[PDB]
Amino acid sequence: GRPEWIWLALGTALMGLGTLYFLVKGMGVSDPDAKKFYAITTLVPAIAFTMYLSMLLGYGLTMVPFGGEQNPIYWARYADWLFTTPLLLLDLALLVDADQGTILALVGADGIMIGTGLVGALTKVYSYRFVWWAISTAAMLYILYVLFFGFTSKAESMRPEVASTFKVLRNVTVVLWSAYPVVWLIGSEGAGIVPLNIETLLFMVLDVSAKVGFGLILLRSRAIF
Repeated sequence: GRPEWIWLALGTALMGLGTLYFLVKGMGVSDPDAKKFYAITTLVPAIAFTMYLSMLLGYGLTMVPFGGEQNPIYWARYADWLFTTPLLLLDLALLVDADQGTILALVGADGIMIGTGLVGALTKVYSYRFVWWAISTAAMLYILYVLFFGFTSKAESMRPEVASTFKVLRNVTVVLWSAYPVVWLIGSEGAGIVPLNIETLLFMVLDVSAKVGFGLILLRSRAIF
């Protein structure tokens, strides 16, 4: 009935298989530091899995009146990201052994980003929706600057395999995360230039790469030990 459901179903399966794979790999791991990475990384697709399912079944979908129409908004996305994007940042902060002050600034900045993004996704006045997008984006740029400049300087002083892995995860995070505000701006949450089935596909490729793909690079490395 909804042409995007195939992508919602496919995303649900990949988040599901992702969790299963990490669950397997994580069994037997005794190193306390490594447990921390496996716990975080497995929980991310597990959370994503339940939100993709709530979108597949219609629970995570709501109509917001703006622009004189009734626009569909998959609000479960934001429930997902609210909990998953901090965890993905905590994965990086552990890799470079970041200060608590830095981690707090990141988590808080990430909360603002997803928080204001949700407010924008739900704002009924069209113009204001973009005020919130700008604020959310400004939060995002702060994170990308901490990751790109702050954490890269800290990883340079650590073991080569850590720095090598961080540099890869960093580049993936920068490119992937920077795409989300663009999709929002052209998809249903913004100007509707892109149909919802394509928007759903794009977010699904992004969510998989940033989660499952992110986790495969980190857990395949010897840096977590």
